[PDB]
Amino acid sequence: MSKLAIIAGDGIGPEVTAEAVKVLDAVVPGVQKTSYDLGARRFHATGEVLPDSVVAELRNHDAILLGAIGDPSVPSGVLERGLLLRLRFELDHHINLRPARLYPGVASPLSGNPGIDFVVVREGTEGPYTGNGGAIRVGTPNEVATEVSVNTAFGVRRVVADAFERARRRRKHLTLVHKTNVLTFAGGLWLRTVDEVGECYPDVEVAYQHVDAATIHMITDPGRFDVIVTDNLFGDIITDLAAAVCGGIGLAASGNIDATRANPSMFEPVHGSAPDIAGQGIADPTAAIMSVALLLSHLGEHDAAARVDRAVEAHLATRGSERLATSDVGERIAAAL
Amino acid sequence: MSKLAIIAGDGIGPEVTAEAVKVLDAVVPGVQKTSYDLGARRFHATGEVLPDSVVAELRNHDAILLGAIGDPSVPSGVLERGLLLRLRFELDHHINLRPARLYPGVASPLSGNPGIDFVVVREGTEGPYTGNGGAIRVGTPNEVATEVSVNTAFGVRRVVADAFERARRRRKHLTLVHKTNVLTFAGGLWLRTVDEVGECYPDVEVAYQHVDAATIHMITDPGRFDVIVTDNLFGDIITDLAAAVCGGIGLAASGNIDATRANPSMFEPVHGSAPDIAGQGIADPTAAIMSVALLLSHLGEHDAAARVDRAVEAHLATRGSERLATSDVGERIAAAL
Repeated sequence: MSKLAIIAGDGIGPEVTAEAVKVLDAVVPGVQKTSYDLGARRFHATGEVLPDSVVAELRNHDAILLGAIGDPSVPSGVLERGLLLRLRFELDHHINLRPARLYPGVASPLSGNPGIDFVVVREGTEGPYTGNGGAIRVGTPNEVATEVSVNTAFGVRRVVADAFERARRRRKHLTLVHKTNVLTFAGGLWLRTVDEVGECYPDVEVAYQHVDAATIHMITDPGRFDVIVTDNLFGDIITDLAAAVCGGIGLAASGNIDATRANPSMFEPVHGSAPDIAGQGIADPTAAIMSVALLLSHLGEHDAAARVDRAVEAHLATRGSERLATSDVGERIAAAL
Repeated sequence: MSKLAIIAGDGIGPEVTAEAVKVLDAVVPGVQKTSYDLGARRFHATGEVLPDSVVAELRNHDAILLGAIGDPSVPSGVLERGLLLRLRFELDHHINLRPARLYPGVASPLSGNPGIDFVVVREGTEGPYTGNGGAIRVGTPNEVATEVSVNTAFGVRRVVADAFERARRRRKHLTLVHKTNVLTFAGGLWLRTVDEVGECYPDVEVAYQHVDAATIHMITDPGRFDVIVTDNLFGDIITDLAAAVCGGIGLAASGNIDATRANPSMFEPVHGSAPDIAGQGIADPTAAIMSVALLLSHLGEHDAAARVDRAVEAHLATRGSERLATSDVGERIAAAL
């Protein structure tokens, strides 16, 4: 590891992040941690969302651990577009890594406890999630609104390369998910890029599914997936579907990765700030701790990451339906390290 | 009176349509039926996909019943674009109606057989699945590919108006599903339109969900939906998810509706032509028959539609696990009318 920027953020972010940090401290001692109040606290204190110079400080660290951002006290989208999206674009988090594993101790909403262990690699910096478009004649029967998705060989190849790498390290199956029959230009780019990068991974079996079909298979046959690669919009949907079939976004972790390592990558539990339960010591820190494993793995701390993975699995396997405070979960996971 | 165009189409289409037509005639005797030979068959014999002359003939009908279209022997996208999409566009099928009900007797891939009874109303004739965009520098690291989604007040309000009418006739709950935080222009148009049309429906409770959150809810809490309204792209994903949790696409029907009634609306089973089981009398005609119920209800034949619904439900509740031939299901349903 070495230098960690911590953005515990809002709501339940601080309490879960505290546990995640405790776990990180217990598996890799001697980490320099810099804590940032970014999100609602900083926004109320200073009016600042993601000050240019904050991005600059964040670059000084090996990685970022984020809790959650969002509070009903801050005006709509201010933090989401100005903090979270911006960080992702500024730090070139082109890889959104979203593992979906159904652990012993976690109920799936699917019938009959299938083994599920896949990872979604979602393109994170292009497509229509970027804000490109416009409207005319707004608020009239004549309104026309356009949304433009920009896709690039540059963006796509990076994410595809990363997904193949991950497939190679896993069960050597990659599923491209897109909608090539109807998004013919973006889909054509995705397909060809998968094929082309595929030439370097003859050991990786490649499948293609339309996103609607993939959605079905996530529900009926989620064990068919090893690594899924997809674009920003479809990945947004299917990573949430993945989390749901694996017991929910409350047990999902996310990596926002600059594979070039030029910028620090960021890791966070998928869940939001849940302001309604903020600071009650109710929130489950499991996902935030799981995001620490992701962070460790990204940084090459494979044994440390393995330790956290094991400790998480241990906690999920015996928690049963016990009401456990946030610090109790952290204690349980820490004890299994 | 009632004039019906029948596009039995390819593969299993003929067989299931025969049963659908058997059920039609049993409930509404006076139906002028014209058969149309469109799909792989026509394409091979004549080279024609959807001549303008044929569309004109189809316009002379009160509704269109379609089996299934497409075959491995036809080049990719040629029937989907030149027949199916073209029919959708030319006949102004701006509403795609996709009921999702889990029937007694049908296994859901979800745990604990949850109550599921919703309808998705999906915008049909705009958005990105129209073909809009392009690419430059293809096949190089400089490739840039764009996809453009055009959304209009004209198109959106039609779909939204229809959704509200459906929610009023149902459980008076409408969920708009979009992604307004990042598709800001199309999103704002959908939000504002639902709000504005909603003014005429104070009886309808309106909820909004991002598509990612809605897909989580389709699997964890599908009972929360009554009517869903969404755009073409998102509807394409969620209708497939909906079919899956309701026991599969093999049991889903679809309405492609011009709600102004200027053109005939079209009704079909959601399933494809399944050429591998064609003419074998294996194909389950249930969905084709459910599509007839939608057709009839669209045409104002509410009693006849109710009779079909009851007969289909009776069939699904008592079929059990025994392998039924096509005409068997057909007769099982027809007898229960």
